[PDB]
Amino acid sequence: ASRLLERLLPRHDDFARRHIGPGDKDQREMLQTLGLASIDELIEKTVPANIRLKRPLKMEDPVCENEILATLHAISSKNQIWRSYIGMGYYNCSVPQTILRNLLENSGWITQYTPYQPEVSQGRLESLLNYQTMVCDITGLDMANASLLDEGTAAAEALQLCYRHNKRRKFLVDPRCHPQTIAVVQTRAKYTGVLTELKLPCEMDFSGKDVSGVLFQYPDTEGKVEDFTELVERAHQSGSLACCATDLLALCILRPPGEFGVDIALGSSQRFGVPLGYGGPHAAFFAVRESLVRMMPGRMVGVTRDATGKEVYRLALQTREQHIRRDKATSNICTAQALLANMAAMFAIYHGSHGLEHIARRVHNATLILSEGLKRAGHQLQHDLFFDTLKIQCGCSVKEVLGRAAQRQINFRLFEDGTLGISLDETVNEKDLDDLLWIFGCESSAELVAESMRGIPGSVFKRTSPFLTHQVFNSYHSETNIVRYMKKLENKDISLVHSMIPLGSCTMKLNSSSELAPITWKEFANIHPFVPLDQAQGYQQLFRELEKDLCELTGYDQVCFQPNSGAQGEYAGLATIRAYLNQKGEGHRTVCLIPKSAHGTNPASAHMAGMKIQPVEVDKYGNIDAVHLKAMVDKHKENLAAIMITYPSTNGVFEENISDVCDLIHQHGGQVYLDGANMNAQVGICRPGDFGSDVSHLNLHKTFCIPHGGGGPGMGPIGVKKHLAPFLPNHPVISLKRNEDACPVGTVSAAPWGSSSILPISWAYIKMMGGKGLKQATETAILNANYMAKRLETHYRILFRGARGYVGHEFILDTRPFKKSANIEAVDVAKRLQDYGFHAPTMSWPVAGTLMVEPTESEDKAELDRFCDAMISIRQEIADIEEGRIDPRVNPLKMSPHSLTCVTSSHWDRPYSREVAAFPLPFVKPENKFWPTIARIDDIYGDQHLVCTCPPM
Amino acid sequence: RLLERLLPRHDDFARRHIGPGDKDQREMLQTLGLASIDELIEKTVPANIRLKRPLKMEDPVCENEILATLHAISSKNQIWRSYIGMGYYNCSVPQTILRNLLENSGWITQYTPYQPEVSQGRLESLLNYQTMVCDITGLDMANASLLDEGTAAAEALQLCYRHNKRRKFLVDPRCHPQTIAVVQTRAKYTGVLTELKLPCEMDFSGKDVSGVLFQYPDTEGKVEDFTELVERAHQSGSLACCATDLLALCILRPPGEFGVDIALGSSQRFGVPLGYGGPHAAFFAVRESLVRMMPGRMVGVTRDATGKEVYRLALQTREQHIRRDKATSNICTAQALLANMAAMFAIYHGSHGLEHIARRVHNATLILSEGLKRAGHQLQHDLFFDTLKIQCGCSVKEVLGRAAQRQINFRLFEDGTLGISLDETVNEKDLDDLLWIFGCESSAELVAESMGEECRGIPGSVFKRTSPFLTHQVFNSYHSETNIVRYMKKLENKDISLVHSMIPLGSCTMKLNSSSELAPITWKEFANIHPFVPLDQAQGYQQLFRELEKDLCELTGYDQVCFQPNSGAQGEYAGLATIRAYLNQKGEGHRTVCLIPKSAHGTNPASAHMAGMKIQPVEVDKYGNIDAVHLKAMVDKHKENLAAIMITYPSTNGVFEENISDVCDLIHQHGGQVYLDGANMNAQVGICRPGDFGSDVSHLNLHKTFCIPHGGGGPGMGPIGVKKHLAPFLPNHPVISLKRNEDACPVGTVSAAPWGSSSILPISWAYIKMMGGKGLKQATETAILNANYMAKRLETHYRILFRGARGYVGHEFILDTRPFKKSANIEAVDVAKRLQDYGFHAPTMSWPVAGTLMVEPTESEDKAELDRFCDAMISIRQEIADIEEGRIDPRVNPLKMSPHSLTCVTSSHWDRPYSREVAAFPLPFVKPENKFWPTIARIDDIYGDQHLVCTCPP
Ligand SMILES: Cc1ncc(COP(=O)(O)O)c(CNCC(=O)O)c1O
Ligand SMILES: Cc1ncc(COP(=O)(O)O)c(CNCC(=O)O)c1O
Repeated sequence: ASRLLERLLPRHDDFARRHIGPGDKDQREMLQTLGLASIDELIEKTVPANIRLKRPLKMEDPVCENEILATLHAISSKNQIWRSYIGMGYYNCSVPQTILRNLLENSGWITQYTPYQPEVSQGRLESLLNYQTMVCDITGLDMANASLLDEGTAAAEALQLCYRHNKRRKFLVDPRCHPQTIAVVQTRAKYTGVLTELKLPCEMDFSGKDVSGVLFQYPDTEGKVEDFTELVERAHQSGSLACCATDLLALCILRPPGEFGVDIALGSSQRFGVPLGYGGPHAAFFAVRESLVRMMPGRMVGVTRDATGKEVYRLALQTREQHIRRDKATSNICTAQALLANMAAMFAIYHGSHGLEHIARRVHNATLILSEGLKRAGHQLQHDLFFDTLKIQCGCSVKEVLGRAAQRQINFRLFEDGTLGISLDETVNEKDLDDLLWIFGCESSAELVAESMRGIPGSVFKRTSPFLTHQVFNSYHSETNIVRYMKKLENKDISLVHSMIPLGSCTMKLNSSSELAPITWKEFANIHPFVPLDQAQGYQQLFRELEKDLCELTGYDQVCFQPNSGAQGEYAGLATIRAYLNQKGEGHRTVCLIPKSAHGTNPASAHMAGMKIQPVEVDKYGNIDAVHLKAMVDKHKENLAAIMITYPSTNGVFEENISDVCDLIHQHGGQVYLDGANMNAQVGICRPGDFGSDVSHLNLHKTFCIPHGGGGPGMGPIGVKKHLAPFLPNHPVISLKRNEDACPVGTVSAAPWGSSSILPISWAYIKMMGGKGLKQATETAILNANYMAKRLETHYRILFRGARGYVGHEFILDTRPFKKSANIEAVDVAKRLQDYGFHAPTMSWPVAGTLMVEPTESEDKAELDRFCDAMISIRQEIADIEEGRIDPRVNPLKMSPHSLTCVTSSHWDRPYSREVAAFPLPFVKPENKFWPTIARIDDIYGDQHLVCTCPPM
Repeated sequence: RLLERLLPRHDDFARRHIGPGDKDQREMLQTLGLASIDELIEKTVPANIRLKRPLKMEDPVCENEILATLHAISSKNQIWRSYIGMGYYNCSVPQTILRNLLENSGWITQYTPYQPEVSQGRLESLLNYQTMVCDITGLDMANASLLDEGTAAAEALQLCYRHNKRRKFLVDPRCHPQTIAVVQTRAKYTGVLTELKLPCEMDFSGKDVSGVLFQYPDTEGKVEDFTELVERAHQSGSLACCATDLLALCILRPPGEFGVDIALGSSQRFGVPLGYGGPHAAFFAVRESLVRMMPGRMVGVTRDATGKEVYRLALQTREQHIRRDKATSNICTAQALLANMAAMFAIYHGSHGLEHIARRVHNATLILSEGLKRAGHQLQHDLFFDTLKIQCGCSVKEVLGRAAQRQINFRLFEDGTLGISLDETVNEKDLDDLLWIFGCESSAELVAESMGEECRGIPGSVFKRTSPFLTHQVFNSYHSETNIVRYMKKLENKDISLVHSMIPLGSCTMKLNSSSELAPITWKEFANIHPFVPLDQAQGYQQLFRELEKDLCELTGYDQVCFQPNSGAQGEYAGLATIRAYLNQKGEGHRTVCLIPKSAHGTNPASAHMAGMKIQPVEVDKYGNIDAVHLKAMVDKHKENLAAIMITYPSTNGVFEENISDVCDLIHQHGGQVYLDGANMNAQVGICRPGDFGSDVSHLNLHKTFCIPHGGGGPGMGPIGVKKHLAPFLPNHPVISLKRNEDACPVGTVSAAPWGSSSILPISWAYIKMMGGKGLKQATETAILNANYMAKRLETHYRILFRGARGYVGHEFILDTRPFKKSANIEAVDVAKRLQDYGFHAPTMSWPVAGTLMVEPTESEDKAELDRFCDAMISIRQEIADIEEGRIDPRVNPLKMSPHSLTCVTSSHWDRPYSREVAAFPLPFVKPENKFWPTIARIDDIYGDQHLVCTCPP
């Protein structure tokens, strides 16, 4: 039926053929291994017939890769790049081009995920330790984590930490915090049942000994630098904690929160060399007094020792986190902002304390200069002491000032009260100051104003304490040196530039160059999140197009982009459910059913959304236990708010009767939350919204190619049925309401569409793949997983399978029996894989002592076979131990991983060869050998001796 | 100003570019026993040549503003759809190759693969390039690139002369005009006559024709059978040379199949941007019988010390650095990085993907042709690949008016006809615009329906390609984006580069290639402009040229700069040719003698030979300086016939000559011109200027002194600055005029594009604009400090071979390793390979003095890095002392066994009388977590040349 032109002149390229690893020959061969005639037969045997799409996805014709950037350009060029001096927690900066090119645009940095396998991850672990050290030095607090999502969520994590600490149900918020910070804090509080009160310090009453904590900002949203010593002391005297939202650049010249008693310091690291990104991504910072560390949210790098006593790095105190403690975790956060934390660390390293002081002094002096010019022109400054931010009462019409501002394409903050906020930044030069003085009708140039001329250096607030005294911040100031340091860390880390990283529950698929290109385009990267919307019409088109596509892939009616991780999506989803229930008079329903199979974020998110969790058991086949489910529905039917189902579940299987589960919950007055993170098994085949789900978040960083970034960034947009739409998150600065019916749950992220600048990645993937491609991707994800399962099934037990014996896109290998037979544990297999040139699969989750394997469609048959051959070779190593052919204490498995130092040493007293140690199979060649950089990590020692900043060189 | 007090400059790029800060410099000065930088300079650079007043430059631009500054220029360019053709064709550069290779410092910072054991990645990739060229052209061996199409065609002409010494060369007038101009220029000054003849006009009967050059498809688009022409050539003892197109040859029977001896062209449309002329790797392939006369580098397969199959540069005695004026060419820096881009293109697509692209382009061209015919236009040629020649049925003006409205360029032929060359980028929408331009009142859809699926054009012709290509596994394995990224990273990681450690190559200036400098070269406003557009579409480039010229004139003391020469050697060639044209014009054409000190770089004599000059070597005195007695004697001898001298200053011996003005005066007084090789300007910039002390003309190496990346052996740019008396004779170009006055008397054309590789000039512009006058001076000062610091630290362990008047070197120096041959049976190569174990690429090995090392750190490396290198050399000296004093076996020791591969050091078998730790981690800074492994044992240089294999082995 094709036009003749299409026969003579076919498509230039099909991106699916670049994205999807196995071609026709690979797929036939894998199907032959499975004893199947076709892909359709596989799908038919895997995905329940009754949930499958009736018609193919309705998508636009696929866009050739050689046109995708021009296509996207026609959108991005509709944005306008003004000079934004809005402030409000986002400040333009001069992103060092060397960090941008050698880290952000380097696949050796961005394709790896969370550093669960430390011995092949020491580079990003070191960098994240650098980040923590930097945060602790500058804030003056004892320990910092390895990033939070944004400023607002960090402030909410502070509120919740206070609750966890002293269990008081009142939290005081200074109204001079940024508005979006207040909104996110108020939302978190609302659904956790804590009362917030907006009170100036002088209005705050702690005497009731009923205040969990207080949040204030320094400098505050108006720009003012204030002494909070007395406030903090009053808080402490009544058993309350003190939380300070702050600014790393300001703290380069301001005495920090640590020196005035603050228990928690937090903010955004964005202006340390990361783009505005029209809201993100940015790594937020969070630091606390050592006595609070046990309650820390998120990841934290710690120093430990390896097997030989060498000083090395690992994620510390991991039992705090969602994947261990589930609803009892310190937070729901999983994916964070690792890559951007590392960008900010490299910024601090490149500049040192001396360079950062120089930048900060310059910004402050530019602000002082403008300040004097405006006063001479008859305008009033509301605050005399400030860092980079003025609050101005215009001596003339505000309209006339903004008219001139518009003429020079400059944005200010417009306060409610008719005054203007101006926040200067690293990028502000003489020319900009002259424009600004002209805007305010100051006849005097910047040069002239400077002539007649204090601030922070002349004040009691002058910083007198050192920071970044560690060698790491004093060694890499030449561009040659920073490039070498970045490369050194990169080369310590196994990533998708080396080999398949088959992490179950992570979807480590291709992050394509064409998808990634636009995220550093200025029209995406260099827009302030809070500009007037007529400057971001390109973004608006992007959002509409991606929304429409995601709606079609999922069967939902509306998408909300605000949630900036999967866990945030779950939290937003549940909150929307509760707002829906409240609105319709059913607010008493707070019970959330959660299968024990569901991802750990699910119960943590339900706890964060103030729900009562009822676990639901899973049966022996790996499915939701139908008997228990029916019993828990019956038990809770009066109070039932929701179920959270992961589908297919974390056990790797499709439940045969998921519609029936959805019907049962609906019949008893509850809503269905479906965790969409496993949509890599669904896209183009079935849709959660078709089979009875009400709301689902998606992991754009899993299914839709946003890079794993060493542990972030992510995006967790939620798709909802239209009955939930009126209750979707909005934002106090930029309005997200679609209807007059709107009844927003609140605000879950600091920026209205979260990390907007990385959405182009998923838009590009979707537009290049089209309907046919996206389907093929899912088909091949399922094929690849089942092929691997088939190859391995006689060597390892496949723990769970679907009703006809097939898995989804991932499966579990039950390594548990080897404990009794050979004293071999999952960890031994995981470390030994490193010697075979592979990052382990997901280790000891969701079932202790097992491995969860997810190849993705992006890896080809040869690569799958290398991995299966490694596992089969390892099985034979286990059999050697089982059958007494090798020492059961000293063997490759127990001694893994084998470092370069180990294998090149003059001393060799192992009962196996150096070749068995390091080159166990012929595909592991000296010319492609990736070395674990350290011997086996000591997990216990690190937690018993907690060191979470850079140790002396 | 007080503003600068309150509001200092945001940043100073010099502090990022220059490795040593204040503490490092003071400490190095203390080591030298000197009080200040000025004292060092005063003691080093002769007072009489130094600047009178400081450089007059613009205020330095902060790094955080350089890209906005450059954007104000680049945005003045206009990006049309250019269907001009003429050897440049838009293509779809795979973004993955662009990001993971062109924008990857692990690919682009290294230079020529002189140290094979730490260079197997780019050597493999260049072997891929060669294999690709040989497969597609059907010839036996190909090089690892040339500069451009036109120079490749000229190399072919010269190869023919070298082969049979006949002094007549026949050129088909249907070659591209720029190809013809470069070929005619080469011929003019080599004393070969060229005759422009159609094949039927070509007379070989005299048996006086060296060779013939024709093109397939030709510049008008025609596909022609040249079998008979080639046979006639061969019958009379002549060679046949064919300029061609790698994409066309995906579906056309290739020149190899119709007897051609040499096939050449541009690899540009295999995944490289237009670049407003470059850079692009030219290809050049020959019959096996001609390989000995091959120009440029060529990768060969050999074995390592263990018998493993590995890669090295082969038959190196052909090249300038060995044979000087007797080399097969002057070429040094080529287009390595861009050859590797084109290889990765072919690998990513395979023969099947390339066939797909080629068939699509051809079918688009067939569609367009059928539409134009139906609209009443005449096609001049029925059989073509991608290029039509159209006699408009209506007014050309009316057509071009519509073309302008859709921002589409055609080629405008002299005879009033239009050339249209379609390319990979052409889609339905473009075809529809083109049909509308020609007033067809059809659509591409409609035209397709009228055509049917009758196979027409090349598939339906006797020219259909039937022979396979790219059958090697390398072209059939890496078609997923995941796989190509992994392959590119695998090769990258085999190669030591500036992302690892200092690469102190004498005569290379391995300085910082900064991210900010590099960013713009892949901006579309620089990368995606056809070199031959109307100039009103390239006004940003015009401002770039003006600004860079003005800066270069100020740095050099010259009056005008010409950007056409696309390597240092090409600059030398252009410079000498200009000198000869100047001499010709004033009636002094008899003067052809060029004096060349033996210290001068090997390119100098090769270039003089290429420019038809008689070379008189001049000796060097025991101190390393031009021998005064011999110089005066050679001047006296050649007085009547003296055309030029070529001086490297400071010379390749690493030293400033005390009386260079006197040398210049002597040559001038005897009627000659002074060519000064500016490649060593990193010891001069901001301190002295060649033009201020008697130089008439210099080339610069922008890829040494001015930060263009070394690219694994290219690209470079070799612009020449001249005094105004030489300016009228500067190169022009037949397509885009470079004449300033009616006074112009151009030497000819030396490069295929008027400003050569335009798209990489922004790098040097950016360096200069960020550094300013003060920064550039500091760079030079610190280059000199760093070299002298190293020399001082090493001088009690190694002999420093040459020093200046007061004992100081310039930016580089020579370590005399020769005595260790007698004392320890240790050779320069042993020291070079042993450095690999210490984590360093060797310095320049056995040049310019056999058995020595030449060391150049540059200003970009800091004291800690210099100290690591000196400590390695001191440790190695002690290893030599252990051999000298019989403390270790003289045959089996780390030095003789170097380099130590991963396989070697991890083997179960170890029977060396030294430890694995001494082998691989000889000093504490060489740590397991930073260890760079030589991927192979020591290369066997003899074996490779005795078993010549120059394509991928099975
Ligand atoms: C099934 C599932 N659900 C929820 C999440 C939460 O997404 P965030 O990571 O964006 O908050 C993940 C993340 N998968 C990554 C991992 O488990 O390590 C997941 O696999
Ligand atoms: C002093 C000198 N002169 C001329 C050239 C020739 O420049 P091209 O390579 O651009 O042709 C070089 C190249 N230096 C590199 C080397 O010696 O191998 C050089 O060092």
